[PDB]
Amino acid sequence: ADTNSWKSRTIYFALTDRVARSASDNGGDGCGQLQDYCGGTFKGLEGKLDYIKGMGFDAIWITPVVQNSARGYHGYWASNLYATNSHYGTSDELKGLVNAAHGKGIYIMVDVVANHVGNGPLNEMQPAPLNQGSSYHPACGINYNDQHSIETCRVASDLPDLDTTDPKIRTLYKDWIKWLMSTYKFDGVRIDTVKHVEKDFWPDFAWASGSYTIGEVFSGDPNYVAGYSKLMGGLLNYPVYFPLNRFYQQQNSSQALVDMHNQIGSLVPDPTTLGTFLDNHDNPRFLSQKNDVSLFKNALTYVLLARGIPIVYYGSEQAYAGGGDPQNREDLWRSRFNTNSDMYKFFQALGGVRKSHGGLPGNDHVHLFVESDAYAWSRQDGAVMALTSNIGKGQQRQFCFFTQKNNKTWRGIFDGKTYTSGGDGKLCATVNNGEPIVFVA
Ligand SMILES: C[C@H]1O[C@H](O[C@H]2[C@H](O)[C@@H](O)[C@@H](O[C@H]3[C@H](O)[C@@H](O)[C@H](O)O[C@@H]3CO)O[C@@H]2CO)[C@H](O)[C@@H](O)[C@@H]1N[C@H]1C=C(CO)[C@@H](O[C@H]2O[C@H](CO)[C@@H](O[C@H]3O[C@H](C)[C@@H](N[C@H]4C=C(CO)[C@@H](O)[C@H](O)[C@H]4O)[C@H](O)[C@H]3O)[C@H](O)[C@H]2O)[C@H](O)[C@H]1O
Ligand SMILES: OC[C@H]1O[C@H](O[C@H]2[C@H](O)[C@@H](O)[C@@H](O)O[C@@H]2CO)[C@H](O)[C@@H](O)[C@@H]1O
Ligand SMILES: [Ca+2]
Repeated sequence: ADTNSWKSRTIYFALTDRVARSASDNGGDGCGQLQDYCGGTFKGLEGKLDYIKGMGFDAIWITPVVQNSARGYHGYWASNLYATNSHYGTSDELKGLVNAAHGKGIYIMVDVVANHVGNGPLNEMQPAPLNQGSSYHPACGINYNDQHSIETCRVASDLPDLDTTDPKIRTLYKDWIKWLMSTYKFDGVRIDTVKHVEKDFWPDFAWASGSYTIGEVFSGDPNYVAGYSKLMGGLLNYPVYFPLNRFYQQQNSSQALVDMHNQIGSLVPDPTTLGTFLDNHDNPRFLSQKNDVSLFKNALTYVLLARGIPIVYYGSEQAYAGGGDPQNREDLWRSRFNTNSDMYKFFQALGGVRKSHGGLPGNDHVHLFVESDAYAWSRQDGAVMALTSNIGKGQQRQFCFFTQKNNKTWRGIFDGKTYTSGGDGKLCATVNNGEPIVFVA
């Protein structure tokens, strides 16, 4: 599917090894060693498509699917591009997962790596010429202040860095992504390690995909990130990630979030193609950093209802709180896939708002109220409106703001209350327990 189709999607980002063990997995004692395979499978994820859909997601980003070197539970350590990772299942089981998702109106986005291979023996790498030393840069330690180093040095000391300027390597990866997409029928691609490969590799690779591509450029600098924005369909919104977290963890005002939202939006071709996220598999979970479910809900209100494509990290809906990798990659079966959890029902409510408004694909995010401790905005000409704050659990405040809609009525989706703006479009609302208020006409 094309960029335009993805703009209205809502993405659940899952580690395949960490969702479900089988079609019959309805929960169990968790996985003890999070640095090793926990036993999630394609067939297990297939049995959880209803669980995912029931919160309002209509797309799943899965970690890489290719055969990996030892202990590559996360998929990022390729050893054979043209074989599936047997720990998750066979090729036919991967097709069955995708086909099951398509039958339920769900897109599958596949994560891919072109920068590097795994840490297994060179002589087991496939296909040719990946088993030749000459296919790689000599090993060097990355200096993140030097772009040459970022591109030619190793992302980790044991992960050989491909010589991506070699025409033979460029054709290997183009032919491979075309085969992958044709064979398995994926709807989109997440491109790992984009800043680690020279820019002129990317357009041909992205176009070979045949679908929307979203790139990972791990940087808070919006100028740097936006320099990749014309090479692929969208980018992960790392620039917003930083001040998003600083506001909702009570570290800074909302002004830096609004500033960065405006700045990155102005620098890319189409800010509706950016992927908005609060946490992921490479950073501690929100609740590890700030143990306050009210603040998490406020932050997630931005993720779900701001401009851009929301990307929610699996386990958020069970209030997971693990810290740095691998502790942020807890299995989901320990939670027993509780569809009555507080966070599950929260995601389900915001998913219903998105569904009733077309998946909110517009470039129509109007800042309404921007203060030390509060942020409100609307979408769709005032049809949907969010008031968020960083006051925290157990706190009450009144916030009054101009809605730009005269004499208009909304319903609070959480509290059921009727909210009416005045003749001047001014609305006052009182936040309770630090919880966000979402308003729908
Ligand atoms: C992970 C991420 O790293 C890089 O991001 C950098 C970024 O480029 C930097 O600029 C900087 O970011 C700055 C930012 O620019 C600023 O604007 C902001 O203000 O501050 C931030 C933070 O300073 O830092 C980040 C993070 O370092 C890449 O650019 C990015 O693409 C990466 N994300 C991708 C990439 C990969 C690789 O495909 C995936 O990671 C996977 O592979 C790693 C490496 O194997 C694995 O790591 C875990 O397992 C390792 C084995 C373990 N290391 C142990 C092994 C040793 C010997 O072998 C010991 O030497 C070592 O001490 C041991 O700990 C790792 O610690 C452990 O994390 C991942 O699990 C695996 O997933 C990413 O997932 C993918 O999204
Ligand atoms: O509630 C204060 C103020 O917030 C908003 O103004 C933003 C503006 O939209 C941003 O572009 C940037 O300039 O930050 C301003 C706040 O410092 C509302 O737009 C405005 O109506 C309201 O009074
Ligand atoms: Ca490289």
